Amino acid sequence: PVPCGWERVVKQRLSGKTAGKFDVYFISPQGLKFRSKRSLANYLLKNGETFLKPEDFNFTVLP
DNA sequence: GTCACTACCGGACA
DNA sequence: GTCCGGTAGTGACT
Repeated sequence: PVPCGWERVVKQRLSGKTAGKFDVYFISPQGLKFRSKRSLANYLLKNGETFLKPEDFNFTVLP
């Protein structure tokens, strides 16, 4: 599927020599756009890790 | 070498 | 944000 919080966009070319071809790109949770597997792989090298802390979870109900 | 194809990314657009 | 084209790379080959 699509990794959590990420978005996948699919498009099809409609004119010119490349009509009918498809373009795919991804949007990260922070809104960074990747048009290629190469630029995304490069980004993932150092940025693919995600961490969690207790403070990220709310166990309380307000008034 | 040519052909067919896939992938990346430049850059036009006002 | 919208959109296509030019180039590089790969691999099979009458």
